[PDB]
Parts: sequence; structure tokens; C-alpha cells
Amino acid sequence: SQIQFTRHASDVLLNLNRLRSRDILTDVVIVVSREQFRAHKTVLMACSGLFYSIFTDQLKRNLSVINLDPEINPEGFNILLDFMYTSRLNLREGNIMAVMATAMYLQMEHVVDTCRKFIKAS
Amino acid sequence: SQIQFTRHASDVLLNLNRLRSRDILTDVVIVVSREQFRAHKTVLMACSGLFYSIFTDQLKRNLSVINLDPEINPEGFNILLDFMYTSRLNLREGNIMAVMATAMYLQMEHVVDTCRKFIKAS
Ligand SMILES: COc1ccc(CNc2nc3c(ccn3CC(=O)Nc3ccncc3Cl)c(=O)[nH]2)c(OC)c1
Ligand SMILES: COc1ccc(CNc2nc3c(ccn3CC(=O)Nc3ccncc3Cl)c(=O)[nH]2)c(OC)c1
Repeated sequence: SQIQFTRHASDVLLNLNRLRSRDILTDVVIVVSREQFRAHKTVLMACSGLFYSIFTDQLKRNLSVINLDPEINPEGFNILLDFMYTSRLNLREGNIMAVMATAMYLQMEHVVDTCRKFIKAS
Repeated sequence: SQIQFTRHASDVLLNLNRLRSRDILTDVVIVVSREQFRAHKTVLMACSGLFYSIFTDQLKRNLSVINLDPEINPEGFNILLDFMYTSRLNLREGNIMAVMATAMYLQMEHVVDTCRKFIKAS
């Protein structure tokens, strides 16, 4: 019976992305080969099975640096990080395989399924 | 030209609320008279002009406790905190004034405007 604010969640996410852009309250650096990306652990956990599994463990909860698998493409990771914070996925025929493999590694099942649909439709 | 995931933002918010429910990565306690509420500063900043103005200031960025104005009703605050994390506002004729006044204090203009519409429609 509560009143629904249909833009609230999108507004929240946009504002979280603004905070990331200003490095406000970011609490982890994700290192991917020669590149690094700062983020909020909460958003990573909300969007990725890998990050959820890492930070839910009290043993790893306070890590400030995560080194991703050396074989992960920083491009693929960047695309997915921007998706996490925007709901918009930049899939193209020139990056689909990198994005899909990265999404498998990050355990983002719905994104992987969408990548498969992209392949089917191309 | 990016692919839009129309449920992603809502899913993120739901997951953030799940993290709050488990006290995972919460980083502030909001004290409101005799009650206390834990939350994520990022979500508070995303949803409230008061919290945004507080935590954007490097002087207050690292506060772990915020004591709200003693005149603020903990009920009104609780209702609004749950709105922040759910997009659903529990307005009723028995709580409208408390919620509205609290939303004014928290600088949640759209919620205040909605409270005014509620009054107009009642
Ligand atoms: C409810 O059963 C779960 C929960 C979690 C996992 C991990 N696998 C996974 N996780 C994903 C996605 C997409 C985002 N997430 C993160 C997420 O759901 N986070 C979250 C969940 C519950 N409460 C708070 C939070 Cl932050 C994904 O495709 N697979 C699971 O794997 C089988 C099952
Ligand atoms: C863009 O101009 C602004 C930004 C902020 C304020 C503070 N007044 C206010 N803030 C509100 C609501 C509802 C949620 N918020 C928080 C918010 O917008 N947070 C945010 C903004 C930009 N980047 C990152 C973040 Cl976290 C509200 O009704 N009034 C402003 O007041 C005039 C103007």
C-alpha cells in the first residue's frame, strides 16, 4: 500500500555514479593488468557475484585493493563497471567477446545471458 | 546507443537494502532521540540534501555518528530511511505531518512535494 516513486532507484544510481566520479566514499581499487579503477564495494557487491562472494566474507570485507585475474581485459572490466553504475551496457561487435568473458568471471549471469542474445541476434 | 537494463537500478537498490539489513559495510549511525539507525553514507547522500551537504564537506566526510535535531520524530525518520532504500513511501493520514516535516529537515524536496499532494488529495 506504499506510494511508489518510479524514478527513485535510477536517481539513486545516477547519484552514486556522480559520487564515484568525484571519488567520494570510494573504498576499493580494482587493479586490472596495468589499469586501476576505484569504486564503492557496496555497488560492486550489488552487481557482481564475484564481488559479493569476496566482500561478504569477513576475512576479505576490509580489503582496499583487489587484483583481478591477469587475463581479464581492462576494457571489458571498464565497460561492465560503467554498466553497474548506469544500467546501460556498451555492447558492440568489436567488444562482445571481451565483455562476455569478463561478465562470466564477474558472475553477472543476466549480463552473460544478454551477451548470448547479442550473439544470437548478430 | 547502449543497451538498457530496465530493472538494474531497482535490483541494485534492493541489494543495497539487503546489505543494510545485514549491517554489511554500513558506515554511519544516525541517532534520532532515543533510537539509532545504521546506514550507508553513499545512499544517504544520494537521497537527502542534508546528508549530501554534510558528507560532501571534507570536514565531516568521516563522521561515524550523526545526531539529528532533537525535535525530529524517529518514526518520520524511519519511514524516510526505508523509502531511501526501497522507493516506496509509507504515507498515511496518521503520519503525514511527521513525515513531511522530517522530509523538509532532510531536504528531500520531491518527497515534500508528494506530501503536499497527499494533503491536497485527502
Ligand atoms: C540470492 O542468492 C544469491 C545471491 C548471490 C549470489 C552470487 N551470485 C550472483 N550474484 C549477483 C549476480 C548479479 C549481482 N549479483 C550480486 C548480488 O546478488 N548481491 C546481493 C545478493 C543478496 N544480498 C545482497 C547483495 Cl549485495 C549474479 O548474476 N550472480 C548467488 O549466486 C548463486 C545467489
Ligand atoms: C545538482 O544540484 C544540487 C545537488 C544537491 C543539492 C542538495 N539539495 C538536495 N539534494 C537532494 C535531494 C534529494 C536527494 N538529494 C541528494 C543529491 O542530489 N545527491 C547528489 C547530488 C549530486 N551528486 C551526487 C549526489 Cl549523492 C533534494 O531534494 N535536495 C542541491 O540543492 C539545491 C542541488
